[PDB]
Amino acid sequence: LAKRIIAALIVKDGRVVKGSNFENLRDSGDPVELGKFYSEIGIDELSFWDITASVEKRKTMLELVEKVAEQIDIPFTVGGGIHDFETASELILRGADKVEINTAAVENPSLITQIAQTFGSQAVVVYIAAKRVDGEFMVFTYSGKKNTGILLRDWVVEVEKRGAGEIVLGSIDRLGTKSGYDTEMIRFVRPLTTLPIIAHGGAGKMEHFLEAFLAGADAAKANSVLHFREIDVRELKEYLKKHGVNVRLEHHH
Repeated sequence: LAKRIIAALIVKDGRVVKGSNFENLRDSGDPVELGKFYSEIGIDELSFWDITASVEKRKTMLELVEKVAEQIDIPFTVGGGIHDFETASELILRGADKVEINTAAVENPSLITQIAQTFGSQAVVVYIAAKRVDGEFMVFTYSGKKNTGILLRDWVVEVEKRGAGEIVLGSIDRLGTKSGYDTEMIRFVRPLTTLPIIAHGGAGKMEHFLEAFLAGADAAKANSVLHFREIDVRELKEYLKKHGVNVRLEHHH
């Protein structure tokens, strides 16, 4: 239960969408070189979310995990339109440690069980995008476009029951705002599940990570605050360790 800092990269056609400000890199838009650099400066895990056009997407995501696996040694997750078991299977076999699923899991919760029955619960990360509606936390699918009418409280319990290994708790209310993590939502979800909770949405400064870990998150997912170097990963882990947060600062056949 060392808290984990996870760098999330949005990719498309093998490119980091909107790149990064790491001028030391030969290609600041290369997801492989950027992920490698993050792994060398103390990021605990990587997460790739692909938005490639559907006709090149399958081959594009497979090339990605193959190139990432050969270069990095820390765990990484791949996600973005993973709709069924066979797609998840080929991605894990080709190099990914874990797959991240949202819409397809909501529409068919047995998909969680199906992947976990071959690859283990530890390979199945369920992203839950939630938002306050009429005083209740609701589950949203299709990139935030559809209110499922399903309560966050009910979906969290079902997700663990179906055999998921971890939950990314994404607050639509906070996505892109730099205003902080939705600690009220994290605190709401924490007593409902024994699974690791990965906070996503709202990161803006180092103090937001402290607040998220106080609220009960086991990991924090960060995107542009890292790529645009508004927060430094090394400074962040120094800060969290300084204030009591257990973070890490240091082959089968």
